[PDB]
Amino acid sequence: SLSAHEIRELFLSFFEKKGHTRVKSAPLVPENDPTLLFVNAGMVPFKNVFLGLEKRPYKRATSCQKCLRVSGKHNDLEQVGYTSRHHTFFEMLGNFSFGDYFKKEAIEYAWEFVTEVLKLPKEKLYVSVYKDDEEAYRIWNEHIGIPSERIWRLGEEDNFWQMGDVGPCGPSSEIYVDRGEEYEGDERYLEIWNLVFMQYNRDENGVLTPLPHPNIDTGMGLERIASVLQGKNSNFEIDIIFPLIQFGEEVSGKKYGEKFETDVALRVIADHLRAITFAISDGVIPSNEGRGYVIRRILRRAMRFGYKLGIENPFLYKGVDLVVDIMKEPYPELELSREFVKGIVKGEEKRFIKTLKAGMEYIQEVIQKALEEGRKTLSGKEVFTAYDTYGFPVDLIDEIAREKGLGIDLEGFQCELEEQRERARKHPVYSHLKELGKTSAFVGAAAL
Repeated sequence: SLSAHEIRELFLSFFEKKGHTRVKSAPLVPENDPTLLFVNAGMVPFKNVFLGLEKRPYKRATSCQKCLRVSGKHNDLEQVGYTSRHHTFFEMLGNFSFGDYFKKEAIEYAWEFVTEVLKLPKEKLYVSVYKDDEEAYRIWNEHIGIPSERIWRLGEEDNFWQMGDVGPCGPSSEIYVDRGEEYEGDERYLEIWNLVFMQYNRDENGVLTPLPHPNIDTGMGLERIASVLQGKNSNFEIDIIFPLIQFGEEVSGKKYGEKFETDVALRVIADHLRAITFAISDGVIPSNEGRGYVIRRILRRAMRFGYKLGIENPFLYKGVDLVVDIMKEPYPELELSREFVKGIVKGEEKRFIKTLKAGMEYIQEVIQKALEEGRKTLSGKEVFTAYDTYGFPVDLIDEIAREKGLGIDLEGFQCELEEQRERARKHPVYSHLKELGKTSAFVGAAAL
């Protein structure tokens, strides 16, 4: 029923066929973009080209991009593990137009690949349009032949894309597949492709102007679409990620499908193995600031859940070899960094397990001391201690405390943060005062 690897090739080849130029995936860390620590979408590297600043030999491009949404206005690390759709790392299959073909062509190639390449039924397919997108609806309903009953006219928060506050923007059309009456909602009508029509110029004023040369930018998550073709009810059960779940089962001696909590840890470990492998492979080294901290919190999270499963010895390092052997066909460079990634990961692990263990005992203790004493949160001191003494990331402490119904004293943490500061300066990272509380969720205690 089509393997992940197959779908990726079919997409790329299909578009080269449509004159698009296969563009190698940019690395996860933007070369000269101290702005974004991680490429989140296929378009990111083409940004300046859609802007018209940068030049490209071609007007049509297609690619499968290495993506990371553990960050910013596109940061799902928080949900990772709890749902069957969220990930840190993922692949975006996309086709782009640089002032060349637009709406119709965008819609035709999309409709042909879904119906004639992926082989999905034209009857279980739905498309959404910008409510006042007369052009889009018309082409969907008249040119393609989509029965009006299968087309939804939605608002701005649903089909109006924007690059930023001021910026090229425009309508978007999403193709959804109806997976059956045994499902419902955004799970039954699973969106698998979002086509973006950059038609307007949003002045600073918020005033929109047509673009002289409109552009096309599409995005289809690979795992999600593979899950549809392979008849799965989760992205973690697809050919390219299920073995990672199994990885967890074997090392834990626990099984997948028995209890939520366990499935949560298993999914966390699997999603984070891919994230850390592709991240370190692309140059990111664990540390306490920026990218290094993003990955460090990731590896930190996997370790903690792995221990939650009862795993007492380093293990994430063994998963690395699995990730590489699985994604080596589309990402051969991984075999060259396989042994380097494995070492960095084992170093972190061997370099972090014991502290996480003692930290977990400490944290649990105070939690239990809290709910026994009627407390409904962890003190600023209790947070700082596990943050500064056991090295726990601010978010990791919150998640742990969260499982018990307890939260953490946000203001008291901040107060404690200043104290240490005024303390350290009496008795690189660069924070603002009263923003120490915010920064800290992004750096290590040693950093502040």
